[PDB]
Amino acid sequence: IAKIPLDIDTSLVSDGTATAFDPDSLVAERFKIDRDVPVALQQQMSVEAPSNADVVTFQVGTTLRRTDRQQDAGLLLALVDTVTMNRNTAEAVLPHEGLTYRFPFDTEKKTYPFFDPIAQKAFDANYDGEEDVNGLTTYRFVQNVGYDADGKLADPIKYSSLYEDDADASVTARAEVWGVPGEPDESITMDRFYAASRTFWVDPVSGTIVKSEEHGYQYYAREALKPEVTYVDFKVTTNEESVESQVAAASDERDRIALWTRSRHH
Repeated sequence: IAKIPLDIDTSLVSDGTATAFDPDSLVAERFKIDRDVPVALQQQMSVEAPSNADVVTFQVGTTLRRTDRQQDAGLLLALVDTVTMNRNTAEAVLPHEGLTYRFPFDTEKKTYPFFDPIAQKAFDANYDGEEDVNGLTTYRFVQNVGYDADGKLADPIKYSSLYEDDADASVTARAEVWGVPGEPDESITMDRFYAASRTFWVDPVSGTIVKSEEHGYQYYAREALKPEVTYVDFKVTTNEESVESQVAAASDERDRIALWTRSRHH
């Protein structure tokens, strides 16, 4: 019965650490990889047209940046995603499928298909137990993309040049520039791959994802299962202020759902 509201406008930040290619070393003598770098992953979500009684469209801008740099520097990743979803089920109507940014109302202790926009497919978000988050009893879900349930790199996504985003899907450079073994001035072509793992903490009543943990791994390799050079390898978790903001938003949605449900009954 409940519907996703049309006034969603959120800005959520997840802090963590990464190993990443320094964008400013692109034309240097060697590709520079910075290790154990502090990062912040920011997600801006707003409602856009088409949105009506049946559907809601969300435009989501995601950026990853170094936090030991001022605002004009340390820019690592920047992605935009747009999805139209059913307001009652949160399922998608690039073509998306399943859940994308929210879980359904009255979320159950079961598996849900959860879209990964880089993999361009839904992967299972498996129920993993209950957990308290700031006084709210949440359901935990775990999703693996390119990793099998045992956490082993198994089917990482190979980037297409059409959807390579900010970095080339295929890169040719000297072994010396890549920093890998090779013959003198050997030329090596590597392809970029992607694998990720995420945990979601969900309010079962509103379906709001109040907290998330995300591990994203992008790397260059000649063979998918033998990574050679990291492009970005990050692990982030929703920060305390953003968790508080989502817990407050979920609580306000629960209060409105409760008011409407009680009015429909006696």
